[PDB]
Amino acid sequence: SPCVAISAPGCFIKGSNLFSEKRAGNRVRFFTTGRDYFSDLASALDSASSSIFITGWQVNYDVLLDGRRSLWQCLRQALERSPALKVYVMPWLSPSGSLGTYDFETMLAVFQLNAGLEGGARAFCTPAIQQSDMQGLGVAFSHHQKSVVIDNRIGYVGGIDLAYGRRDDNDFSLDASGRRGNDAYNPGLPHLGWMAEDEHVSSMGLMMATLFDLSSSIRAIANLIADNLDIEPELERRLRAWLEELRTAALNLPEALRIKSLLLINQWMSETELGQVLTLIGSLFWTLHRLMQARAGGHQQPYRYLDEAPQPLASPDNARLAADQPRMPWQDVHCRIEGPSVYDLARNFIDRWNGQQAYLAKTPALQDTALVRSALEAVMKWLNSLAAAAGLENYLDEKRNLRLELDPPTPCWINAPEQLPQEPEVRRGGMTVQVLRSAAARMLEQEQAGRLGAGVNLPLQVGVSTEGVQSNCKDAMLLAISGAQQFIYIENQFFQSEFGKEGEVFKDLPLSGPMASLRDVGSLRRDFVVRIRLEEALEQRDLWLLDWAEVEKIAQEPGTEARQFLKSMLAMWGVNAQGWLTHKLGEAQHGLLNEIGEALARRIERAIQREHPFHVYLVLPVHPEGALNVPNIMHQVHLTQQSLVFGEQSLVKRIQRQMALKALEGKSDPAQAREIIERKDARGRPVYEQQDWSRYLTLLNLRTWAVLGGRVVTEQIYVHSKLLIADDRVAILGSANINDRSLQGERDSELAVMVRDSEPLTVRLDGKNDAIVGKAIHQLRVNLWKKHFGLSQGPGGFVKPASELSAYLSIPAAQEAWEAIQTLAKENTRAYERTFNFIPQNISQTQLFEDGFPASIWPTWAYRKPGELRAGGQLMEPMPYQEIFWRSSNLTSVKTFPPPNGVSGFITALPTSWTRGERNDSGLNLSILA
Repeated sequence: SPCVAISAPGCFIKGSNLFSEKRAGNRVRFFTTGRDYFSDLASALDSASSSIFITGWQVNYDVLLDGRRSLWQCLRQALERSPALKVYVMPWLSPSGSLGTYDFETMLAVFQLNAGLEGGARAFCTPAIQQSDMQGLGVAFSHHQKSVVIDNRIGYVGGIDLAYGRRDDNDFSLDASGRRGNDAYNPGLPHLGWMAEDEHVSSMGLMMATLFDLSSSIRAIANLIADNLDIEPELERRLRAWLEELRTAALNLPEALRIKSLLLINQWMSETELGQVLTLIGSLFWTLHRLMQARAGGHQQPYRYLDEAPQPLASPDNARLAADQPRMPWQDVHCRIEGPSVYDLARNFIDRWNGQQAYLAKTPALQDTALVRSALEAVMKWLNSLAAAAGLENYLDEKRNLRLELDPPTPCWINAPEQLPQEPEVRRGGMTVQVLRSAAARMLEQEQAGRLGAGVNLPLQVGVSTEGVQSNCKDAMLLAISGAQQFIYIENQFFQSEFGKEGEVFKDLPLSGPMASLRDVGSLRRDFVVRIRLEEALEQRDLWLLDWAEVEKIAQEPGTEARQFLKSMLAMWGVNAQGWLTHKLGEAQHGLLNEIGEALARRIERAIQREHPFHVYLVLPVHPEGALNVPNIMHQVHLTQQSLVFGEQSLVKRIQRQMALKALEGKSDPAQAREIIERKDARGRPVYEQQDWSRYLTLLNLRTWAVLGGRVVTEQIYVHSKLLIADDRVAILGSANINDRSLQGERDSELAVMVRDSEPLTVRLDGKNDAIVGKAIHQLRVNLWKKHFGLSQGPGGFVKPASELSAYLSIPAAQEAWEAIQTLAKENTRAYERTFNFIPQNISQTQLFEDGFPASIWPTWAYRKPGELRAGGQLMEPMPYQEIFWRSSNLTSVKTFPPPNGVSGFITALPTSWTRGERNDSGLNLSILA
């Protein structure tokens, strides 16, 4: 019975900003591997006969779905099979190609789906502009939903984008050598191998096959700005004199020349509309979009390297992981839904699509159209010059006499009855599903305008809202947390949640040693810094104010220190400058806003008060995907550790204070009790820190290791899931991270489902007392635990199965279960740390403080002076984000590592002391990181 019935109060969310109401009668299939979701999707695309809707934060056309065909090939085969079928692809329109989503390339690939299709175009791609309420900071926000709907009858939703690196299985293999192109995925490592140019498609190759029917960089960028220059009259004159100076420069440019080049180039890419399009590679973009869509659609056949000879997309520099370099394994959860709630998934896609169409199709003012037209001629001047240089001049000549292409961005509505879903009849039984959104007030307004423009008003349930911010994902998590009776299991990419005041940062250390090395001018060599007047140029936020005469003399100064200084100085400038920009774009919040951490602690506090058992499992990534020496990554780690342990009102401290206060219950009245528990102990720590919070909370990371190319290697298993289970009775699955960006509702858009199974299963969650739970929810958690314990892998692993834990799979609320899980995780971590000093961990192994010195954000870092921590420091041994970790240099040789001994399962302990004392503040606007 517990929450089984559809009238049961407190089981699904209600209130004033619902995207949907719960519906019974669904069939849900859960995917616990990306391989299984992609394989299931390929099969469903092979059945599609009417419509295919795809939206995602990242959509990569060349990703293999079924081991043989790309997403693109599966879409093309469906269009050829079903003459009435239409395809719509809505990837997030990222503001920079540097985010690695490749939406621009996928867009061109989608255009090619129409090449040679009998009849008109039936494949459409509209990349989706963020519709947040964050005003000037909107550029930092995204559409983060991951959803696919086929024939308005099969709906997919969860955390898995159709993207590089997402496909993976129960082996979490580190070998990347069989992955194709960018699907060999590890953003934290330098990529020291080569993608052969004749086996990979370049973006330019793809553009060239879009425009025509084919069936150092400083001097390079300079000669490009030259041809399109003949712009604010001041920048023109600097660019006038700049070009003349290059024409007489030496093969090796003077340093002052080489830096004012990158200042002038950076001004061009950011200020003029032409360079603004290349950084995306304005309504210039949409006019280009229409032109390219129309050209590709007239071609006789799709580009050969999409279909006849499918090759992966290359990376921008054709670098890839070398044979000895590990991929980063991908942990994620997704599902497939059939039944009434597919209607709500279809409604999300259709209303979003039509809202984007209404937005982009608005007519500009004549003076704006005149600027877009002018920039388009140049953009088409640039693209046509590359084509000439690529030996495609004959294709250029054949188009000389055609009509000037400038058709207006026109709305492509989804409004034919065949593409629209039918309002479902009420059902009973099966799975009850409620579709949840995070969506900004601005988003809902554009959706209303798309309903008006397309003439589409899909019937809504009563009490569904079409106005105001939707924060359904946060509200459903809060409901599940407060309603939980025995335990909660959470997998999430993030734990960033309101934690009170920042805590534990060492006095006399305004910035951590590592962060100061990236941000703080006082960490550079002072004699070079004072000579070029760097400090003062930073104070006035203008790099032109350096003493360029001293810049060139240091540039010639022989040895190591002088060549290095200018490099680090310029990198520091960029970090500082990004900090200044993000604070100018919009107001910064103070601290984190979402209350997930408080709500988990509040539920544990109730257990403490009642003297009842309760437990929360949190499974999180070791650290955000990417390299640990990137400031925004370092800052997210900082906020994670504050949210979990170091903040004054962190999850662990909220729990410990409540345990301490209960120990004093009756003995003392309040107010005084709150002061007695703060009294500092022998080592200077508040006495409530003696409370064993591990009775209530287990924190886990995932890790594996292998011998790759004759070398011992390790990598985090990236927990990308966004999954919450309570009591094996409800699952919340979707795209919403535990951070402000996902949960507040007015920032990134998100999509999720709350699922309950009406099919009962009798279990003993705590090992003793019978409980009726949801059969498929229970099975989902059991499958995830089998996977993380190493019980689902095939033969030939380096990590053994943790078969000692199979006894606990069905009793997650038993104290014996979490105690066994904690013990094995701690033992795995000890085995890893015996050989790897560079992984996140509690105690520094290189600094050589009763337990020792806490390990730094860069674990091989040591501070020069324990007394004056602001004296700086250095990496004592390489970090994996460095090339010398992987490849010998003239003075260093590649260090090796003994294999870990005794690791069973992939679970490891989250290091609750990692970075204690360090303020890893990137200087970026906290609202962008929150």
